[PDB]
Amino acid sequence: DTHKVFVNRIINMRKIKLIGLDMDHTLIRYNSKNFESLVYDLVKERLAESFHYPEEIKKFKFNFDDAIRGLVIDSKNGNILKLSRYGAIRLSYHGTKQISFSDQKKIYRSIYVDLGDPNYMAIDTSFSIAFCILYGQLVDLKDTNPDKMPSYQAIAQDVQYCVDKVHSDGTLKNIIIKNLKKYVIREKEVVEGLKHFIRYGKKIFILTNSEYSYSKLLLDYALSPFLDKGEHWQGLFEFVITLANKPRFFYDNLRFLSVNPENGTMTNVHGPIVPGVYQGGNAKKFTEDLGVGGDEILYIGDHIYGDILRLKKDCNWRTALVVEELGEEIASQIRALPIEKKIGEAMAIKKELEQKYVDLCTRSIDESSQQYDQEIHDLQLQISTVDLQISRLLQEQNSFYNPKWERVFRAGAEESYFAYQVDRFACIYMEKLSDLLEHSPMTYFRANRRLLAHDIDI
Amino acid sequence: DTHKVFVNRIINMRKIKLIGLDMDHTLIRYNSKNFESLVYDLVKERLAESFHYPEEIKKFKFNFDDAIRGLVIDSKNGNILKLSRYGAIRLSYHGTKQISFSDQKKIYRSIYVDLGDPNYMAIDTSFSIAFCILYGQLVDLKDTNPDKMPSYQAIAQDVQYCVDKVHSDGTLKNIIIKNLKKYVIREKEVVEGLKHFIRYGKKIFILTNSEYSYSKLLLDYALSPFLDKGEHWQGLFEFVITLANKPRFFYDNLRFLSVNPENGTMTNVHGPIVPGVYQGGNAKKFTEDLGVGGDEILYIGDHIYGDILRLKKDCNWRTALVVEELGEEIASQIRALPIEKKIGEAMAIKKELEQKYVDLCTRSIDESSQQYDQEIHDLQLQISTVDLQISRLLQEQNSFYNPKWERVFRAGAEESYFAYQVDRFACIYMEKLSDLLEHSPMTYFRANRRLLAHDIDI
Amino acid sequence: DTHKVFVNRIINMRKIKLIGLDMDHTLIRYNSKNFESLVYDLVKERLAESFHYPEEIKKFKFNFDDAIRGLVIDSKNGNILKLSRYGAIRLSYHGTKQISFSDQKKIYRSIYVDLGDPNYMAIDTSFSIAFCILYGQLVDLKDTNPDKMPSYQAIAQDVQYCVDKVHSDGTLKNIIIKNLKKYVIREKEVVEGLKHFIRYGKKIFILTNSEYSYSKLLLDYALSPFLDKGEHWQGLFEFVITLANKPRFFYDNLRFLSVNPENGTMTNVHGPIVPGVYQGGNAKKFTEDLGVGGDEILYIGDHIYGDILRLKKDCNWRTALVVEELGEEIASQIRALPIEKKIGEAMAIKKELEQKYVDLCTRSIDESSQQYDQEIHDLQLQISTVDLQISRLLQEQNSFYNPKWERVFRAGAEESYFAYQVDRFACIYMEKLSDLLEHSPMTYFRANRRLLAHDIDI
Amino acid sequence: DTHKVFVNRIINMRKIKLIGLDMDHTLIRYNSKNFESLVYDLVKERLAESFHYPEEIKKFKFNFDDAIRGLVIDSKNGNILKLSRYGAIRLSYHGTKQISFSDQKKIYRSIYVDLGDPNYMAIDTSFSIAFCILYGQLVDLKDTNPDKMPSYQAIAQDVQYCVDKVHSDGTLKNIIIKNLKKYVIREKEVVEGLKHFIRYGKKIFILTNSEYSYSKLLLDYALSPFLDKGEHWQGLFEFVITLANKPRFFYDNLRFLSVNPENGTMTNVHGPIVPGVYQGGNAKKFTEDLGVGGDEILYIGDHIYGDILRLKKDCNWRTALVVEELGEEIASQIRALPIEKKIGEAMAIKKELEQKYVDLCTRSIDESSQQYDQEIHDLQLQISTVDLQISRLLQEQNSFYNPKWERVFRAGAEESYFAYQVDRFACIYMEKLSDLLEHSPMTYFRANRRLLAHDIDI
Repeated sequence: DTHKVFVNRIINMRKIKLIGLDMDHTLIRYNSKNFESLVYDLVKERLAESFHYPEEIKKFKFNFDDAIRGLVIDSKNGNILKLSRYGAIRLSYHGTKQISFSDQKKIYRSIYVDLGDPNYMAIDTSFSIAFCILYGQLVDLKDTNPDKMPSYQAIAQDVQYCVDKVHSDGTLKNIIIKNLKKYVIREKEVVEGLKHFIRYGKKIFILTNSEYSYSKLLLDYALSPFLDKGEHWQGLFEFVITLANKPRFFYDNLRFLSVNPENGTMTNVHGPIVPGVYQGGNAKKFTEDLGVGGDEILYIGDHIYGDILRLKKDCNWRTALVVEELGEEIASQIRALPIEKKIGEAMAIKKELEQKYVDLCTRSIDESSQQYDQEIHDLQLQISTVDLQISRLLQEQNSFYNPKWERVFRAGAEESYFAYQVDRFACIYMEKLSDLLEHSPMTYFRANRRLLAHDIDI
Repeated sequence: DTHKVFVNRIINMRKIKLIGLDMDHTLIRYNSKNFESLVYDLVKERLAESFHYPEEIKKFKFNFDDAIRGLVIDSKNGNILKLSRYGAIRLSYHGTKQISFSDQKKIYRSIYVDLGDPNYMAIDTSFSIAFCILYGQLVDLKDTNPDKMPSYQAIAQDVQYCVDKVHSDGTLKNIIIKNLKKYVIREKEVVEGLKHFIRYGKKIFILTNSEYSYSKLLLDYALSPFLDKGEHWQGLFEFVITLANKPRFFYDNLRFLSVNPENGTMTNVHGPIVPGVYQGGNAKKFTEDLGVGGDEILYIGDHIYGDILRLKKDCNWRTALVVEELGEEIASQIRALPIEKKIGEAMAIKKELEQKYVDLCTRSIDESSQQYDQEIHDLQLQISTVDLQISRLLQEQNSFYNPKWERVFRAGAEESYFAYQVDRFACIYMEKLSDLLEHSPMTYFRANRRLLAHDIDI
Repeated sequence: DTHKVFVNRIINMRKIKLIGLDMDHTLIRYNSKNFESLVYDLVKERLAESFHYPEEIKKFKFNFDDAIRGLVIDSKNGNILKLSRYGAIRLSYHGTKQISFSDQKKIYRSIYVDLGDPNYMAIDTSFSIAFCILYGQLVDLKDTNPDKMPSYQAIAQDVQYCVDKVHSDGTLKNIIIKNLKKYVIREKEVVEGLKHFIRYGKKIFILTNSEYSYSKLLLDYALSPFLDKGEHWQGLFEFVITLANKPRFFYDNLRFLSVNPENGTMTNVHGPIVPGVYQGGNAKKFTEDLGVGGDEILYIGDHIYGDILRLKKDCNWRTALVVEELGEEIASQIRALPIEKKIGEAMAIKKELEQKYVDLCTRSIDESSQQYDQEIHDLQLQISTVDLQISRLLQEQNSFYNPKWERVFRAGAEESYFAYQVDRFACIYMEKLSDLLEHSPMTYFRANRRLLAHDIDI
Repeated sequence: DTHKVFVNRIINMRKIKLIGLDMDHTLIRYNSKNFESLVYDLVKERLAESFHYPEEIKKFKFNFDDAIRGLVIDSKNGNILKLSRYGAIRLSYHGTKQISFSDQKKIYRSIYVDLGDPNYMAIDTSFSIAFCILYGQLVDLKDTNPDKMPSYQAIAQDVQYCVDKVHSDGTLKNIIIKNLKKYVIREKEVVEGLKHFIRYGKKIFILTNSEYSYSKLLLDYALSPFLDKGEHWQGLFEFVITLANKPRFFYDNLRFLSVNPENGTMTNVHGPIVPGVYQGGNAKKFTEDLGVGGDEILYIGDHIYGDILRLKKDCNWRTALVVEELGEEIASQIRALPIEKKIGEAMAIKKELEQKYVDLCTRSIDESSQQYDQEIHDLQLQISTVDLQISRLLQEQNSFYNPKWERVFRAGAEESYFAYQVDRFACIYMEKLSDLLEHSPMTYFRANRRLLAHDIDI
């Protein structure tokens, strides 16, 4: 609404003794439109280079609006669909052309789907958008000459491989590191917030999925500029884990490696870790060595990037999420505020106009028998009129959001699959890290009561 | 709240052409306290009869309040626990003695659990309460002399077998059929409601898990009394499926059997079914033969009794649920209405009293440095006072609910696991079938908008 | 070899008190070539009738040799492949055109596959052959105009549905019942064998997946003719279960129904079953009521028709299998007996010719250094000659078996996936039921010792 | 038998361009009796130290014969059992006291088990024996005072944790490194064999799960002594991977780290790996960088140590296994050679003595009717006599093997679960690595034909 930190589960900032931050996308903000466009290009490129896809793909035009965050795709049928909170298909596309409610139903023999079925891709990653947009064009081309390109599920895997390789390959980090200004966006409020929480005995640490050599470059560029004379960015973090292999870092058991800030060389760890630079590791050992409880640790990330059930049951420490798209969602809803009120009132006028439609319709066969024959036919059109207006209003309201997929947190009336992932995974969430740091490091974040249908409100 | 039908998903009663009713517990109401007590006795009996459990169990006193609906038990550790909407253990018991947050955490190595792990029993059945209460006493005895009784998971299976046998055995149906007055509770409103929906071209049908011979006895006793001269209860239902094997009836493919209302004898079906009595069957064939769409069929039951995912994805027709316990929940909340307001106001007084605690606490080290040393120590006690009151108030509020497990739909602040099952499984739910029939058979049930944390309310 | 009953696990016929027989294909033999051709036609027909597949399929010519028993198909890629004992792909086909070792490897990223992956169909049914042959042609047509036909996995499901419907539909049973002479093959030895085992206190019972009305027709035609005056076929069986729903009949819990031999009408069972006609049921209750142990019951079937693990762990009574194709396998091996000896000797001649190739090859660099340069080049061709002969011989040996898939029990040198299913599922197996009855009903079937590689033979 | 290398699947040593060796237990032999005893002690110790188990365990006497390789234990019931090739329980123990066939059957409701059920531990590790022996004593103590020790499955996990910690802790490696003579056993034949294969263009590499610092110590001690002047052990290996994290090393994607042989420090890899010391890694990248095919790589290990299906389907390169216990198995069978012949002949004498028992038994009711009443009663005792002898002989034969669990590769008549794991996982296997190196590095290992029951032998 009009706040900065949205709460899902209670969390006392006074009890938190350490805060973990995902360097990329959480601690260091990026230009979503550019970063995505870059990955899309690199991947679109590598495909026709190491997989020899048809050259036509080289001429694929990227459109950022072609996809929205939180979409799910099934590599089997080469489809992309917006799922509801319970897996119900709100709207689907095969490639780029929408699928009729009819064809969808006949295809999935149900309005629901089974995310347990690995044939679907429901993981929240920082490259979903690009992936979705590309995969869409990549299936259209496939439908044309299906003999030249692999199968729908094959393409999906290939794209995933490229997206993956380009990330560990070095291709991506290089293009950006040599353009820190087109891709990364800075803000002093972040360095100020960190300093604020530090002044409260709170120890900050970061865990990235990038090499130290590269991390030292981004951090320096994105932080140093805002420090005072004599200060160093490395004095902001008590710990910094590089090539953390984030997903598994939380629930796995991969070993740590002490990193020499100077050379960059490393040596195996033979005891409890201590303030400094490390590589790899796992949350279990980290929490242990620091002599604290998981509930005394809060980690903030940009994308779930994994299975919520295992992440929450196997890790044990508090988790928050920063959702960038939240900026546009809130903005669009505020913009549609007036249109919302209009459908609302138009609705009430249709509700009582219908409430009376039955009152005199039941009476027509509950006490009498044929008397209002023309009476009902009067409200029957008087309702088809107001309902026609509501149709148009709902249409205007759509113009305020992504025309192809509507809003991110909504799957029609109910919340979207992504809205559910956030609710389950993050106890707290906001548009950008800065919002959280803006508050008092000793704030007690409470949640608003849900209130069930059978509950009485006061 | 102050309504009869609670809505979870939109459903237009004008589009529904057929309504299915679960005979036992939905169409025919029972005395939960008695019916449960009976099953508990029969099962407690059969155990020491076919399994030779220690005679001590014969002296087990049944207490209806020892369990609440929607609990989950893990046969492995012989524990019973109240799970939240996302599997977090709100409170657990090993046998009958509560488990400390500490011991729970060390036992489950997490505050969450994996319902996918078959070692847990999370199915909503009409015998859960009794089962829970018995299983509890059955583990206490086990802990005493663990050499005489099977393992925790063994006991669980045994109990399930007895509960099952006693149901198909005939033991249960007989005790009740010979006491239709101690166990079953009647109400003319039901027969009136049925007649009402029938007068609107709506075809009602029922599917029970009992033999016809027995069904004809309950129906006659529970319905006939309220009909007019010349009327027969069999004229209320277009179809009646006996020994439907409910769970699988919806998603399986078991074949139908035409039943002769007179003899009770049967013959295989060799074509589309037609109005009358049948046995077994499956929803797929039933929907087909009637030439209608699944969405044009509404089935109302008393307990989910199965896996929600498969039931909803594999069946396809609308489903509502009647939750009896809802009567006491609403009643208790209304009773605690005044106490609720008190913690509420006591909270606001603690909120701003804390809001100012930081305002002058941060200032103590944000602009100054040691000046309000005694100032803060004044509000620190003034807050420990109001918080102490809130503690007592929350205590009084508990007295209004089941002392051992709190409310059914709540797992602390958030909804309970059962509240989630209802939300996902039923588009509509109410305390008793009668509530639904009280409305207009051409009612359009709409749901209230959820509203997310980041949503702005008008 | 030269025996009738092949043993996999020890079984004492003196301990067996009851023998169960699968009516179709086990007790009553059929003309595999015709029965398959019929199903193929019916299914090929229904598709273009209820699914509207392209009319071209109506002109599909059936070839019985296009498939062999025990093949596996993956509905995903529309492929059919012959798996080894451990899931290694011995040879694969996409539609009808073989796949190169190279393309196979790149497609499955391994020479093995995961039968746990439901995308594969590895169930041994009595319609696999036809299904395979049709599915092959059904994918070829698909590749031509992929826009008109469903997806590879869709087609597979459709075919399965038709194969299924045509079986419960009545279409199949009717064509045959009106041609018992073109489809069914009789033999008095069966009626004599039954009478023989009966004379030894052994109770025979049958469980079919067909209606009684139809069973009474086949049994009468296939048995009565061989009885003596005053005898009746119904006097051969102590029990006869109809519409047994075989697969689940063994491990499920479906209830029994007493069947009136005259009318055909039925009534629910309210106690232990007794000699006579029943419908449905489950092995658990059957074994119980008869007061015997599972190990005292032997069931003989024609196809595994299910999951071996569950069938063997959840059922508990002895199981044998009758494999019709065994007739041609043995026949072909005997026919290739002489060719086998030739590759064998040609092998020994290549073995020692190679044994000496290294002896003088290692010596060329183990004690000396370049001396037999031309010496080795002499045996190098003398080996490429004998190896060329062996190549041709192996070629001649193939002509003795199915040219497209080789033998049923072999996947190259090692046994085939099907050979493994038989080994695990049946303790005893033979070409036809008659073979078993030919032996003494009090025979003790022993198995030959396996003998491991590191074992010393005497 | 009388050979050194036992073959399961064909493998041409001429095609193999690289051979991987597991350093511990494969390349460097150990004193199984001592190494196990050590682990048992360390683990028995750590338990009462970090888990505070009852001090009584400190007095537990280790017995090496209490367990045999290839056993399976189910943490749930705290049982240890010897499974057959298909999961059938040949013999089980709850703690230390055997379980009757009767109690076993009632406990597992079947003679089979489901290894897919994670409640079982079926992984072949180098610490199974010790683990089994300890776990047994650890459940006996539990049964005494079940209130002091965790649950059966808890204990199992604890033991696994200690076994694991003690391995990564350093506790184990230290005790041994300071006693390389009590634990490790050397043999020059190994260094000679390596040199032999190297002289044939074959590149050897090793991958251990230990740190380099420690590896350099064992290798030097176990190899250097056998080299010629000027030679170094590091000249025997083209590659050496340390802390390979073996299990996942084959199918995972963990990254490599170049290791500085001198300092021991490391640096991330930014290109194809090259001859030298590395840490971590994965088979996929390794095979790629070397520009060879998986089938051109052979890895020899001491224990499967993982899931065979994933290891074989996800890795792709050839695998052999060295089974130490094979030394005693072969030895014992040779020792029982004469006793074997005796039961064999005693069997034949019982076979024909039974063959004639039926011949004159059937005749007693196949042509006559009561005539040999006393005749049969003569052979009935003459058979109970020879069968009594066979009973004693089988008894003498057992004395030649582990009295508690019989042989490792046998589960009664058929092969054991472990025999199956070897057959499926290793294409080749032998008692010790040395055996393989004794052969010509350009040997073509062929397998003996299996031969099915219905096969005719020449």
